[PDB]
Amino acid sequence: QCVKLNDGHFMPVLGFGTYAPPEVPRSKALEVTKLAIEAGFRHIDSAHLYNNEEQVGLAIRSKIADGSVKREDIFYTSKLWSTFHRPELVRPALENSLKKAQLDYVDLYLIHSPMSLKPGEELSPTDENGKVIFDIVDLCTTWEAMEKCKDAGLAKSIGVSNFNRRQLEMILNKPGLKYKPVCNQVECHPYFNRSKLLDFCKSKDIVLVAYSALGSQRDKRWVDPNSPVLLEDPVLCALAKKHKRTPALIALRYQLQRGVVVLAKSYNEQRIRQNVQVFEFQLTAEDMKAIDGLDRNLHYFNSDSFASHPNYPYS
Ligand SMILES: NC(=O)c1ccc[n+]([C@@H]2O[C@H](COP(=O)([O-])OP(=O)(O)OC[C@H]3O[C@@H](n4cnc5c(N)ncnc54)[C@H](OP(=O)(O)O)[C@@H]3O)[C@@H](O)[C@H]2O)c1
Ligand SMILES: O=C(O)c1cccc(S(=O)(=O)N2CCc3ccccc3C2)c1
Repeated sequence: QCVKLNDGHFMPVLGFGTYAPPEVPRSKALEVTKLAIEAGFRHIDSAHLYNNEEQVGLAIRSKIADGSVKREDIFYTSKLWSTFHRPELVRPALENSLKKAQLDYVDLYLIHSPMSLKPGEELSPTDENGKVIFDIVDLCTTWEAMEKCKDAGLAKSIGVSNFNRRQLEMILNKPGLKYKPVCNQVECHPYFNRSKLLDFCKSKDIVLVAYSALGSQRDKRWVDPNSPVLLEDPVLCALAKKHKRTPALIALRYQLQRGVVVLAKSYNEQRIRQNVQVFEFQLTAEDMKAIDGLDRNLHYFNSDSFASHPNYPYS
């Protein structure tokens, strides 16, 4: 249950989302990541940003040590945080991610966001007032440093996240390009289905990986809590009842049937296990059309600061 990437590697089509907000104790990532592997997840999505690479890495190691899986059966992703875009910072950031997870390699390393931030030790540098401080970096040079990380074998594959079509074209048309990104990891669910970007990615043999495929964690730091709750949608709920499944499973199956690799975050043992049931049923062509019709140009992620970033991907 994987897709072949444009570099010859293979990515499992269902991935586990490991992000939890800062209020969650760190020991939780370790617990739930083991649970996810135990349920059947083989793709595990982490990032510098998430401040959990130690614990995710330890969960991976634990399931290798206990005999359940081999290193090569797990697809582990991490990501370069936006304070580390300047090229000289990229390999050391990857090496630090590796040290924390205690892995020799990541299966995938992504540029987390095109919205470069001021370098330093803070995740979210802010000035005098409360304002997040931006940087300016030619992301083509960040990409070249990513290429070097694949060539050294530290990342098997390299890709990007939160890129729009123009930003993907920039890399695709870089003079001297060595490796195309294998994927673009983006917000994608039935209220923001990205069909036009999906078609573009497919035209270039770039996989679209969906985040917030279940409608996001709706944390009020990023998401308006009066936005509509994806999983309460009436159409997804009628489909769930028809198939004897749940709205979440309908949302995840949708993505698989359109050629999207889909992530699913849950820190609940029963929901983690429910989500692997996505492989157990199929939606009809008419089911897919109905879900297609939910699209409403809604990105849950919203930030007045980021909206002013020159590399803001939403316009
Ligand atoms: N590249 C980026 O910028 C970026 C952005 C966002 C996300 N991501 C990645 O994508 C992963 C997932 O996206 P996300 O964090 O926004 O969460 P999500 O997958 O959209 O999940 C949203 C909420 O759905 C709930 N849930 C999960 N399975 C369910 C089910 N079977 N039935 C009812 N509810 C269910 C979870 O709550 P519970 O824990 O209570 O189950 C979760 O908090 C992240 O963890 C991260 O790895 C990347
Ligand atoms: O990787 C994630 O799980 C995640 C969680 C919280 C924030 C971010 S972020 O700061 O990288 N960023 C995602 C892209 C985006 C787009 C529009 C508005 C806000 C954000 C936040 C990413």
